[PDB]
Amino acid sequence: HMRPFMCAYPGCNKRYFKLSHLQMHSRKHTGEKPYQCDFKDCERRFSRSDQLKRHQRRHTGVKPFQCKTCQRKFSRSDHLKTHTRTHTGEKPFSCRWPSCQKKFARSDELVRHHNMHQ
DNA sequence: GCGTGGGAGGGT
DNA sequence: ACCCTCCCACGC
Ligand SMILES: [Zn+2]
Ligand SMILES: [Zn+2]
Ligand SMILES: [Zn+2]
Ligand SMILES: [Zn+2]
Repeated sequence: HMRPFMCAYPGCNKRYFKLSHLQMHSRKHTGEKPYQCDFKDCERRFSRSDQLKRHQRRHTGVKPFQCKTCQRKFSRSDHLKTHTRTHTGEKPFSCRWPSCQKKFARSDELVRHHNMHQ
């Protein structure tokens, strides 16, 4: 088996291919958030090292993902993904309320719009 | 509308 | 430990 380091916590069946990966994962089961941001006057702490690294981009200003259309840079790949739909004009999320015919590019836009109807 | 955070869960 | 993708939230 390629992932032999198995979590033994109640309710969890996660498994990893390095012991250190299992060790970092298991700390969430006791509520640990050992990855604290060391920027001045920032009390943010995270259970995962990649969560802290993503967070600190708001301090450093590093944006490693660039739009091939307008050359704007973004700190997160998923935010670049939804951004590119502003150029394609794709609106995959349609409101189904009668005589509305509204369409939206992001899923949470439809959620907020659905709550407007009620 | 859409930038851009947090939380989460899958993979490696 | 890093990476990608999704929902959810808040702000203007
Ligand atoms: Zn576990
Ligand atoms: Zn911080
Ligand atoms: Zn763009
Ligand atoms: Zn509608």
